[PDB]
Amino acid sequence: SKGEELFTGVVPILVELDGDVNGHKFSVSGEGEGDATYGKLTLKFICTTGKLPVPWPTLVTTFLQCFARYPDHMKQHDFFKSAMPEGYVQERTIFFKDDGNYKTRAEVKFEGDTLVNRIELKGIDFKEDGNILGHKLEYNYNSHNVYIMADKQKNGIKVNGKIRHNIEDGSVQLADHYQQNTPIGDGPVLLPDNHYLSYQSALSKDPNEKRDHMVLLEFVTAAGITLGM
Repeated sequence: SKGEELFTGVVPILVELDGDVNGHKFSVSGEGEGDATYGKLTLKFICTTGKLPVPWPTLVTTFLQCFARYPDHMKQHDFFKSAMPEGYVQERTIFFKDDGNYKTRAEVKFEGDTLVNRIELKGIDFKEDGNILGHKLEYNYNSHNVYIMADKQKNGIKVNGKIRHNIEDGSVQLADHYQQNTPIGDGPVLLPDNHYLSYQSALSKDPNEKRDHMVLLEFVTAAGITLGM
């Protein structure tokens, strides 16, 4: 398909985000590449406006599900590639249990041979010494599944995952991500049966890097539709 041959290989990625959380402003610029063939994703992010006012792991989901490896029997349930290269708009809220929420709009689309994710994010009503503004999260990440269902009421999909953020006292901060993907092009797109993406994420630091930054690797495989009985 038009959108499908775009992901036979490695694909350069660019990410740009401008943020407000409780009236502290910041920007993040991201570089890396994706390989939908493996289900791999590799990025380096940098806070260009100084120190990040929130823990890095709280932005991982905000920051490319087109790079998910869909199995053979499920290729016709891949909304994400089907909508390339004109792309999709992602509207989403992340609710942190017993704390504030992130509201963010983003546009994913090809800008040349590069996939570009332009993000806008606002946050309000965060506890000034909660797990987030307190910077109390471990710098790591856990397996999570992301549930996908058709929203043909609007030619799009709805997507929800519950994220587990480990805190330094052995407590867990929960984050509920609800998102809506709606195509930009008017071309026909794939509306999938119910399924999920199996996420694994690993965060690290570049030793040769002076700026507040995060190295993020993700592994994303579509699952949830069996063959036969």
